[PDB]
Amino acid sequence: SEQLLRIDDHDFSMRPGFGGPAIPVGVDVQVESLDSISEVDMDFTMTLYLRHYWKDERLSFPSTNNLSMTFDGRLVKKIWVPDMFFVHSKRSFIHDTTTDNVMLRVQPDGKVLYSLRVTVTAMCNMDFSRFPLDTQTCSLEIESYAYTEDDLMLYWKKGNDSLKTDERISLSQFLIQEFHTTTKLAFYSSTGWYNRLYINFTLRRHIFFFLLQTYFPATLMVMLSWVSFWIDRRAVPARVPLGITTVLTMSTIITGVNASMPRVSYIKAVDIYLWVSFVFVFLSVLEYAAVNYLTTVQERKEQDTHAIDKYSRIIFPAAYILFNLIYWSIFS
Amino acid sequence: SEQLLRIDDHDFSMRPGFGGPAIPVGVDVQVESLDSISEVDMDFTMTLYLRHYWKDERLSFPSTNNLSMTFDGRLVKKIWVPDMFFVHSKRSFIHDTTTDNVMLRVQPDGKVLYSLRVTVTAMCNMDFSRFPLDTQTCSLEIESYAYTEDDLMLYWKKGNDSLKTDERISLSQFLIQEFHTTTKLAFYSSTGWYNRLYINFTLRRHIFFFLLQTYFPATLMVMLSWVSFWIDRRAVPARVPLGITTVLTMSTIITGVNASMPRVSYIKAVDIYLWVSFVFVFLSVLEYAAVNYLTTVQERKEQDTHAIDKYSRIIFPAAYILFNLIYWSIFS
Amino acid sequence: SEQLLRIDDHDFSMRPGFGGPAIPVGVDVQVESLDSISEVDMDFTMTLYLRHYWKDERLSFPSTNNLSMTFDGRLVKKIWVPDMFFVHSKRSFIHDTTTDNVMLRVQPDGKVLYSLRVTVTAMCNMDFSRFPLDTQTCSLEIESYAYTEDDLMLYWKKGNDSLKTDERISLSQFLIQEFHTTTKLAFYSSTGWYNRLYINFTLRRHIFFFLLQTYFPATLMVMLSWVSFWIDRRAVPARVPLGITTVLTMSTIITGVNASMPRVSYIKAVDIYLWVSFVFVFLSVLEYAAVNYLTTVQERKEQDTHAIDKYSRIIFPAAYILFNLIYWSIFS
Amino acid sequence: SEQLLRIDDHDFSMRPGFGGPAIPVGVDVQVESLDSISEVDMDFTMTLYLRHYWKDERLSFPSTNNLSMTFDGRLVKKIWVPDMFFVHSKRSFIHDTTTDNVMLRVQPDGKVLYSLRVTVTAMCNMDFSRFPLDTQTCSLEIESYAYTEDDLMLYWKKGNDSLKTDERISLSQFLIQEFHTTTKLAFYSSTGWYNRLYINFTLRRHIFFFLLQTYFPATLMVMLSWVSFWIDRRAVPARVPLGITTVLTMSTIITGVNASMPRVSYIKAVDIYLWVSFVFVFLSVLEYAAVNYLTTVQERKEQDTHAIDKYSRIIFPAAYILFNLIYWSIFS
Amino acid sequence: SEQLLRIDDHDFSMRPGFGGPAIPVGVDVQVESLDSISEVDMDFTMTLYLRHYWKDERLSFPSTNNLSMTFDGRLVKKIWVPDMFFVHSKRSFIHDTTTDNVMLRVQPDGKVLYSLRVTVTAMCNMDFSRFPLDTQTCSLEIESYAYTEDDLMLYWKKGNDSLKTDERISLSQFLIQEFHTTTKLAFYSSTGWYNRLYINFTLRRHIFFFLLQTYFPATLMVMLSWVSFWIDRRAVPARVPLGITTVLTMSTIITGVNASMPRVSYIKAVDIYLWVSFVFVFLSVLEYAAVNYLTTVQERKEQDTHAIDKYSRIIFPAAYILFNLIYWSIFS
Ligand SMILES: CCCCCCCC
Ligand SMILES: CCCCCCCC
Ligand SMILES: CCCCCCCC
Ligand SMILES: CCCCCCCC
Ligand SMILES: CCCCCCCC
Ligand SMILES: CCCCCCCC
Ligand SMILES: CCCCCCCC
Ligand SMILES: CCCCCCCC
Ligand SMILES: CCCCCCCC
Ligand SMILES: CCCCCCCC
Ligand SMILES: CCCCCCCC
Ligand SMILES: CCCCCCCC
Ligand SMILES: CCCCCCCC
Ligand SMILES: CCCCCCCC
Ligand SMILES: CCCCCCCC
Ligand SMILES: CCCCCCCC
Ligand SMILES: CCCCCCCC
Ligand SMILES: CCCCCCCC
Ligand SMILES: CCCCCCCC
Ligand SMILES: CCCCCCCC
Ligand SMILES: NC[C@@H](O)CC(=O)O
Ligand SMILES: NC[C@@H](O)CC(=O)O
Ligand SMILES: NC[C@@H](O)CC(=O)O
Ligand SMILES: NC[C@@H](O)CC(=O)O
Ligand SMILES: NC[C@@H](O)CC(=O)O
Ligand SMILES: CCCCCC
Ligand SMILES: CCCCCC
Ligand SMILES: CCCCCC
Ligand SMILES: CCCCCC
Ligand SMILES: CCCCCC
Ligand SMILES: CCCCCC
Ligand SMILES: [Cl-]
Repeated sequence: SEQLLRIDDHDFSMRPGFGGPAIPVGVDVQVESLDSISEVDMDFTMTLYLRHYWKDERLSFPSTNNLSMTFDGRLVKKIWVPDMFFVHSKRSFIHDTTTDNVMLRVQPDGKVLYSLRVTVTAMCNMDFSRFPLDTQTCSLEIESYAYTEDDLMLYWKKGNDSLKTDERISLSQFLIQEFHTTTKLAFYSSTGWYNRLYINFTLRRHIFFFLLQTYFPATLMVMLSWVSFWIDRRAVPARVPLGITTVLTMSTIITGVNASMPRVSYIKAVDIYLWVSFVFVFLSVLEYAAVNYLTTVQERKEQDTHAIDKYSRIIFPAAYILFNLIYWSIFS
Repeated sequence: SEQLLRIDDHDFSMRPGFGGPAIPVGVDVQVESLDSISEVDMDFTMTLYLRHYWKDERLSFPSTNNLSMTFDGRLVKKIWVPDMFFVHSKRSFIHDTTTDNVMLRVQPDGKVLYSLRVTVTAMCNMDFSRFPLDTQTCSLEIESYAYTEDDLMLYWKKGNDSLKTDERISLSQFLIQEFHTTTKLAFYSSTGWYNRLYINFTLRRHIFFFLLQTYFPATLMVMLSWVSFWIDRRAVPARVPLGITTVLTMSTIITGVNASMPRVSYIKAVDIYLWVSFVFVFLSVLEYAAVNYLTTVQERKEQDTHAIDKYSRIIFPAAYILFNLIYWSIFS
Repeated sequence: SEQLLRIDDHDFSMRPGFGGPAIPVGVDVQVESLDSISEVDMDFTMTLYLRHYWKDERLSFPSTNNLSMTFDGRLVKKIWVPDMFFVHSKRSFIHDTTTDNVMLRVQPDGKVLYSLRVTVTAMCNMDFSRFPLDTQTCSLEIESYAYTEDDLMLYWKKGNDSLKTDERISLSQFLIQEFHTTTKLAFYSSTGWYNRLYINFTLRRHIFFFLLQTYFPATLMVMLSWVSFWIDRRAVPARVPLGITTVLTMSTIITGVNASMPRVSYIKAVDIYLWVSFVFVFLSVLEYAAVNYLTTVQERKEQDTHAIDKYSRIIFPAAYILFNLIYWSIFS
Repeated sequence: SEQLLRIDDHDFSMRPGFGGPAIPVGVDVQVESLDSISEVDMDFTMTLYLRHYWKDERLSFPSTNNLSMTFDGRLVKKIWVPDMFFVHSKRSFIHDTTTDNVMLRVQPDGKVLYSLRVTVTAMCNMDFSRFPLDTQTCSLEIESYAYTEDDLMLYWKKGNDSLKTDERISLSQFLIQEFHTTTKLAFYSSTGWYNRLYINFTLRRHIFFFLLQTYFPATLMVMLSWVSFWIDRRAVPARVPLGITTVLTMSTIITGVNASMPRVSYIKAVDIYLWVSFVFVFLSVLEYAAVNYLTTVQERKEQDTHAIDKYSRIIFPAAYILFNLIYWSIFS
Repeated sequence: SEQLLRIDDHDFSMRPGFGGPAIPVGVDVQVESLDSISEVDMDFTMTLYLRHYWKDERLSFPSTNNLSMTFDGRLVKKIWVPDMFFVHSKRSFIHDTTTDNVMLRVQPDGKVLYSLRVTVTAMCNMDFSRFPLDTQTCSLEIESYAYTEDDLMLYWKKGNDSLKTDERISLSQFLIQEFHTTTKLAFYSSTGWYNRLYINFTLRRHIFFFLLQTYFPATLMVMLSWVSFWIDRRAVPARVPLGITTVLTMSTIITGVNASMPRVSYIKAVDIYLWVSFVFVFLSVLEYAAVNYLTTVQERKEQDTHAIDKYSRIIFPAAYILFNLIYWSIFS
């Protein structure tokens, strides 16, 4: 094998066909798993198989079998091999247990297949201002490092059919949909033009979990705060603790929701809901102070429900309804 | 030794017997420990010994002893060795202190034994919708990377007896049961067919700890909320703070249970319990407002227990009982 | 190629032109992304491309094409290459998947271009005493390790135009502004003088998020504490729980704000706001004790609003206003 | 030196004396520090020096000095060296700054000394059911990887005197006592018999810190709940809030103790204490409801302390005392 | 250069002058930064430059220039170099981007200078029983690994002037003071005597931040608890909730201070303050129960301030004052 190929009779720092046109190289990918997601750092981790095809007649051998052979890794450092890399990546590695996950098959003609197994972490810019009703889209990019479109030609081996995805892929916090591929040509100011391949996909959440954990308790709190309009205004020590305890409860809920968020420092769509229900509960406590002050001054002036109570009984819910209509018209 | 074997007289990029049938290779495993589990990331970590057997007559030597020899590691890179790898793995390594944990024994015939010590992290899809009453099953998969069933034949060396497990294995959060092995043949669309080996096992939790930490306090809270049906309706400042303080207490408990969960964003079987006891406590606070409003309007109209109290005293517990029956009929 | 260049006919431990003047070396940078920031550890992480230019006539070759060639990495360890390093850095590495991200281009003259892809973590001293109204500025420094200004001359290749920045750069907690470059000469007491290059930039926060999360609820709490001046002093069991519950609420808010801060142990500008509103709420609770004690002793002496109430109704808000004026005059 | 020893005249893949009996190899250890402990993962980290002694007459040299020489590391890969490894370990490494921490001394006879500096993480099964009154014992195990008791003989160089421990060893959460060594022979089903060395030690906690942080406040809470037996039963709005506020306080304490525990999911000895004091506080709140209901029905029937109060004043503390006696008889 | 020095004509496994006396080697250090501190693990991280000087006439070359040359790294593995290491260290490394941060300068005589750039984590035993009023001192130790005082002599190159410290060094949680150096001779029982160098320094905190965050709110709580001595004893429903709410508030504060401490399990000087103010608040709640019981029994016996109130008004503060005097006499 090491003899079948005239390894010492050629020069492999030289791309196959240095001189005239660019070498065609064709790519095939199969995704094994998506491993983790960070919302704070804005990135994701994926593990896949990567395959390459090309022809190099320096590697042809005399056999009659019309069938391929096999090598692994050691030969990659003797021969010439392409040099793809992952664009917009934070870290990556190739697996090496119990030996290097690298495969090499060569036919009599010198046609070649070359394959690896890798894990990549790759950046994805996200926007959380519609949280928890956001949708995100991410991508993985592949490019040649050293050779430009005048020396190497990059393309998907079988067009739209060059991506395969494993059956058992899932996340404990997301739903994954819409895998597909595309291409684009890209330019560097000090080095030139290159071809680039993409893999795209889309993410969404489970909205009912967030509904019950956040929107439901605050609504029950705002509804608890309307009870005070139906209690006798003469019962001061039963109308005064109620409001302030309700404020305490709502502040506890809001604090509890703040101590578990992914810690991204700009205003999002649930913060608005929570702070508006805080303001409603606060107004309910101003109302009864108005009523008490007026009843007391009347008592002093002289020496039945109050108008403000029987008006609040109507006004407060209608305005909560009006707020909910507008809010869900804006975030749908 | 390096001379006993004609190392320079052979070609080891070539599998033993390249040409005709596939080489038989036989595997034996002993598990040392399970090291950690992640419920958020859905994976586990294990450490084991791995052993291989095969015959290669390029390694035979003239001795009369009918007994094996020993080598370590350096020789593995001179001779031909198989290339197994762990399927659906996130990371792994071989230990190297104070030197490489690799052993090699060869007999006069050329029969070989080869062994390593490794640690692997490996994915396991879990479903937590019955939490804390869930059960999970995981597995470790082993496969050849480079050679197909037409070049290498993979099997357990001794059938069901090829797995051994250490005596002192345990986790601080789980109970481990039912180790066993099996096999399956698997197919890749661009490379072909391979043999694969499995090791399976099962996990369970301690249910009484979760019972006391979560289900018990909420039940005592719902039972505390029924006390208010037996207090005099004329005692407004002693019936009004009770309910709202009880709501405060229950919200504190629920928040405390949310700040320690493994953070998996979909609805599970304990969330339902907690939110239904929240709704019961909320209804208890609506009840006394009904009673107060009615007594007040009667006082105004004119100028003994109330029916609603003596009806609630019966209705509320029966419905809590009915909820518990249905809930534990569904989750058993 | 390895032959075109007389590799074995020269000595590369020797800088080009050892002897007379210093070699000119010129630098070009393109920033890909800012990856993370730590406020506790005072540092940041960046990923970029780095490019070098120089001439070495040991690498010239006879060709007529007036056009460059290509190599990658392996050649870097055969020839002489500069040795820049990142000053005030905690950690860094060069990417190596699927092979080393290193490029090398040589023209017939022996002019050279050399480029890498790296990730660096680099220290930045920050001062948080104006938090959340702080502004920070950071920088990345580049220097030669081994050769002084008498052997190597470091400069930007194109002056102000030698820095390029990617379009899609962002952080989930900051706004980035004002990239520019400069230079400075620097001195080591036991080794001598060197040239150094800088890249500078500036950071700011989103102030409205911090406003709503911190300053707003405490203000509503201080305003809730003024309600007690308008309730009848004869209603002791409705004036005594109010203050103490309000204290409870404010302490809960402050504790909630302390359990999420970046944990830097010196006094900052929001702590002052929070503790002054604590002191206001505390004084409101001392006030009514004064009023109760005086009314009781008058009752005992003998056997209408009180002056202190109708004075507090004016004094407390004016002093809160006066505090806000001074505070926002100091932090603007 | 490299010449003094006839390196190229011998074969070092071959253990000294391959053939007849087993080589004696003798071990000496000095512990520098214990570095960290994990209670969740059940393991510890230690750093030490390790020393070996043996004789190999392939390394003898003609000198008259009767005194040893020195080498470092590079020679270890030319000659034959033993292959010990740490049994039941999760990770380890050898230090390499500013070069490899390896020492080698050889005398004229061929006697050898060989020493390293390493850090190891090693598993320790712990049982926390007596927490905070638990005691744990851990150990570090040392074994040959490749050679059995028929090829290598492992023993402590000086018996009980072969372990030394540094003066300045401590942990910020434990007290360390009782270092000693021992040996045992161990068996592998597919490879055979080996010798193994042990180092053992013991751990304990500071019990008074846990006492004040956990047992003290709950006791004061249970004692606060007995005050309600001495207040007038006619004071409903002063007897009804007291109990429920006390329940709130105790639930806050318990939640605070749950949010800081090492997160091991089975019932331990402090959980029992806390939940029994919860049940006592709950019964105190049922008591006064009984008393109120009875007084009210008597008032209705007709139209002085109550017996239940003056009985509870005696019964509740005695039963708390009886619980404490039994509890501290069981956990001592 | 590689020729100027007769590399192949000498033996470098042999220290310069093997035989007679010990080689003098002299050390110079410059500290770049202190990077982080762990109070739980008791250690710190530092980054510095390290320099060595010695003479070796195997490296002399014929030149007339009386001036030094330069090499980098590759030569270190051809020639003989010392072998210093950091004593009591947990981890360390040498920086290697964009190449190895190693410098080598040789003069015609064979005098040598050798320098590196490293980061070290190093243990420091701390005692927190005076927290937050503690002071700590730490050190970094440097020693030869392989050679004893009979083969190598270690000393500071310029005495007290051999340490330089960067201008821009700081921590976000500490103040750093008092850098200085010293030396000591040290002994190993199985290997012998060595020289060791030290760098020492001192740390302190910001005490006013801890004062306002911890001591201030508890004091205001103890002062709030004295208000109850001035309210009318006839106002039961206004004297009974006050104490218990105050207890709730103080327990919340203490829990909040426990959920952010560096988690070191022994009693410290702030714990005492907090638990004594807890006991004061608890006694204030026992007091009014005494007063109520006595007034009630007098009412029953028959059918103005109470003595206990007008005595407590004096006794409680004086004892708080007396506690503060003693406490701050003990911790100063
Ligand atoms: C499935 C639970 C839905 C809760 C909706 C609450 C809207 C305020
Ligand atoms: C919001 C509570 C209103 C209760 C009205 C009851 C009328 C029967
Ligand atoms: C960007 C608008 C924020 C509005 C916040 C309102 C809070 C009551
Ligand atoms: C928000 C309710 C206002 C009610 C005003 C009533 C004036 C008589
Ligand atoms: C062993 C404790 C069991 C608690 C059961 C509580 C069910 C509500
Ligand atoms: C998927 C059904 C959720 C029901 C939640 C009910 C909460 C009261
Ligand atoms: C859930 C209790 C309802 C009671 C209704 C009583 C109507 C008289
Ligand atoms: C957009 C919200 C602003 C809130 C300002 C609060 C100032 C106390
Ligand atoms: C701070 C509340 C004052 C209420 C006054 C109402 C006068 C109509
Ligand atoms: C450095 C001045 C701090 C002032 C704190 C005041 C808290 C009421
Ligand atoms: C801070 C308010 C003081 C009011 C004093 C009134 C004296 C009659
Ligand atoms: C040193 C404090 C001891 C506290 C004991 C409390 C027992 C309930
Ligand atoms: C538990 C409090 C009892 C108080 C009794 C006081 C008798 C003088
Ligand atoms: C294993 C016995 C647990 C008992 C728990 C009792 C809680 C009140
Ligand atoms: C739920 C408390 C009921 C109390 C009834 C007592 C009858 C003696
Ligand atoms: C636990 C106290 C029970 C008291 C019963 C009294 C019956 C008259
Ligand atoms: C600068 C604030 C000092 C606070 C001192 C509090 C002492 C109890
Ligand atoms: C601790 C509050 C005492 C108030 C006394 C007021 C005397 C005018
Ligand atoms: C070591 C003495 C501890 C004293 C604790 C006192 C708590 C009230
Ligand atoms: C701690 C205050 C004690 C007061 C005792 C008064 C006895 C008449
Ligand atoms: N294809 C990536 C190259 O352009 C790298 C660089 O920017 O120099
Ligand atoms: N056995 C694994 C191989 O099929 C790898 C690949 O997918 O190319
Ligand atoms: N340019 C950095 C050199 O001065 C390194 C050192 O301080 O020795
Ligand atoms: N001494 C350890 C060996 O037995 C390794 C193995 O289990 O193969
Ligand atoms: N100078 C350190 C040496 O003594 C290492 C050892 O303890 O063997
Ligand atoms: C917040 C409600 C105020 C009503 C004044 C009449
Ligand atoms: C929630 C109970 C309402 C009862 C109305 C009669
Ligand atoms: C804190 C207010 C005190 C007023 C005394 C007249
Ligand atoms: C929980 C105490 C009940 C007493 C009934 C007489
Ligand atoms: C009044 C009796 C009290 C008994 C306490 C043990
Ligand atoms: C705790 C104070 C008790 C006073 C008894 C007279
Ligand atoms: Cl009342």
